[PDB]
Amino acid sequence: PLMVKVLDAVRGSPAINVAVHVFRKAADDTWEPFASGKTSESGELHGLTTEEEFVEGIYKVEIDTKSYWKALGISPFHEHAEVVFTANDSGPRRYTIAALLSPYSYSTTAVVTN
Amino acid sequence: PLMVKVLDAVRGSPAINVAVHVFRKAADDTWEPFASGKTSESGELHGLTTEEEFVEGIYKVEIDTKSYWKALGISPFHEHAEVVFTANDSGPRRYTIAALLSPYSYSTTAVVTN
Amino acid sequence: PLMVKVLDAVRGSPAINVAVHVFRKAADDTWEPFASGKTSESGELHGLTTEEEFVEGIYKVEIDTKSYWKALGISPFHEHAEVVFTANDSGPRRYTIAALLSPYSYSTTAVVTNP
Amino acid sequence: PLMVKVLDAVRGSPAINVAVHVFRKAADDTWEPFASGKTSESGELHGLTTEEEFVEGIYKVEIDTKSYWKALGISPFHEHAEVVFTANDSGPRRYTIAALLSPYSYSTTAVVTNP
Ligand SMILES: Nc1ccc(/C=C/c2cc(Br)c(N)c(Br)c2)cc1
Ligand SMILES: Nc1ccc(/C=C/c2cc(Br)c(N)c(Br)c2)cc1
Repeated sequence: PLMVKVLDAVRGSPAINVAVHVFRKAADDTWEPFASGKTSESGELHGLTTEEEFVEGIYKVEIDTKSYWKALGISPFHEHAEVVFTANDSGPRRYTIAALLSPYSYSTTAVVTN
Repeated sequence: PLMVKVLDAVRGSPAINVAVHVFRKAADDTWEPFASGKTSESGELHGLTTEEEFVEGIYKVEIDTKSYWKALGISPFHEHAEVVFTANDSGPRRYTIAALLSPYSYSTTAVVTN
Repeated sequence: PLMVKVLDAVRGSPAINVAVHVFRKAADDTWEPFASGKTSESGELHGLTTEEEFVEGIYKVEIDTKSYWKALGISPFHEHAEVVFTANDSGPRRYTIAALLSPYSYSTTAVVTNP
Repeated sequence: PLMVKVLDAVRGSPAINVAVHVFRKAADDTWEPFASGKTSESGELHGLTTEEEFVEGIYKVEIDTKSYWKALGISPFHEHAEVVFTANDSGPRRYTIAALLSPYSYSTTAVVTNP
């Protein structure tokens, strides 16, 4: 129900071995851990959740962009990239959060399909 | 060896049924037709060329963004989106040209892999 | 020393009246409110801070994109766009945080200059 | 009435000294040269045209991104970034064409205002 795809705009490649942490907003307004992983060789992270666990709510996808750039010997601007959104059942059922990274910039989009 | 992927930043979806025309630069500096198609339900166009035909050279991928927006009843800025690049054999072998469309803006990136 | 510029990729215009909240990470790892404002008719927000006040730290620039799209009567994907960065850690710099908004997407960039 | 602004997403800076060529589609469907220039230290190029000269038409703004990256001693993917649009077809407007550059990617947006 939830996939993350990360691309590198400097090298023209998937962004491999990027740490990604997903959080769900709790009733007290704290962010609690939900799912995490490292992007694959294809820059993707699948297997984060199941339909059962992925209930409506506010989620945060934190992509560790600073460590990614540092590992490539490149000095970056951001601490991380943050994508915060509401999962809504009246919308399509599969969510892809994509991000396109540069050292001083990033783009993100959502592809929400049925 | 060549794929095109198009996404819609307004609807959060693949951009479906978008016309895409590929041209190769000729020795006289004219653009000659090379391959074309319409994006699928997943916003992708595969099958454009084969490894045999996709030789080094300068290529232009023209995405008919104006017709796409007009069909959705939305007034857009650009006539089309143009992506012009050199295919180089000393680089990885598969090229994905991706574009992310808005009415007054677009993003494009290349994912070049082995 | 800190400016925010926001554009609307749907309308081809500045994004006007966008609320922006800036936080600074405190000693105790919480996010302290630092400054806030709204973009002008030119999509710009200046006057957030001074070079005295804008010390080294980890800053969070929260751009209230959902409130923007909903005030336009549109239902967008993101809650906000957050831009988090270390500032002034090699001395004072001037920062422009720019963002380009669509209902299901945004991009952000930084322009950092040394006065 | 026509301005071009270019930023560098690698350095977090204006993209300076970027060559830009503007064309206008002629009666015979060819691309006639219209104006050209280079971005300044602020990544901006003004003074391309006048409101008299900038008549209705289909215009092509070619940003020479490959020459930029190669002058920096970097090998980029694209030959250039081309921005093609109809202008002034409901009367005169002011156009800003902005671009944000990386070696394998770019984004472009337009800001259109009615003076
Ligand atoms: N499988 C597959 C391959 C490539 C993509 C490209 C996504 C994409 C994301 C962002 Br954000 C921008 N700005 C751009 Br241009 C493109 C998606 C799925
Ligand atoms: N004066 C001034 C300063 C900064 C800007 C930024 C424009 C801008 C263009 C793109 Br294309 C993207 N993707 C992003 Br983000 C931002 C414009 C005018």
